[PDB]
Amino acid sequence: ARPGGDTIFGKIIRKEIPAKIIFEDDRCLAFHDISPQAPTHFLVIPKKHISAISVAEDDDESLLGHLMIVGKKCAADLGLNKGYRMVVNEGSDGGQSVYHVHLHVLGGRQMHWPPG
Amino acid sequence: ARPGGDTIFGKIIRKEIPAKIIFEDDRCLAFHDISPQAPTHFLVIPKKHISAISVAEDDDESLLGHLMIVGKKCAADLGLNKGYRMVVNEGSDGGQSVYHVHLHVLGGRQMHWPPG
Ligand SMILES: C[As](C)(=O)[O-]
Repeated sequence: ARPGGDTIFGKIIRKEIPAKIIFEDDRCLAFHDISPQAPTHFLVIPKKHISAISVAEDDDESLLGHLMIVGKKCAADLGLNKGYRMVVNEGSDGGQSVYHVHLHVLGGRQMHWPPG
Repeated sequence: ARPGGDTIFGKIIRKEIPAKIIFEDDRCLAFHDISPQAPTHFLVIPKKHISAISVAEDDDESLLGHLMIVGKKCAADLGLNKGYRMVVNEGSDGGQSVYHVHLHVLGGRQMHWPPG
């Protein structure tokens, strides 16, 4: 139980591997996605290991909302004036991919509907 | 100003328009979207009128987390045990359809990448 958990996200948090870090505070970390689906695609993750949104606790409320505030602030810092889409994925149907909560922020192009 | 605001979502919050309500507390409402893009497709909106995520105050961090906590409990009470996708749309490039903050929860099918 190392601080930041046992996923590849734990390695980014403990600075064991480099990443394109846009923002860091004592609660979270935001960085550019390796496989960008939009001219701007970044991730906001908590430093606390929550394996899935499905198992977040009621008192993680503040932390989850902070991810969104940091997502919206980083979107403004990067010049996303025409808008953006935020995404949280759970499980197989969601395409969660990694067992650590993350918020996607995408913009720089028109996003379409449905959202996949 | 009136309780819940001057959008279509205000009318829902004051029970002027019908919605099938999944969940209600003093801070938010969850109900089925009437243009569903998945076998399950519901919204969680704050009872407080924030026009868009891009104009959310740091005073709104707790409420934003609350939307995602109620989002994941509703998904579980509706039986989305294979997963789901949570979306917030900001502005023109994000396809924001209503100027009142809303969380989409979609499930009951495989969601694809990219998410629009
Ligand atoms: C009917 As809608 C709020 O999913 O654009």
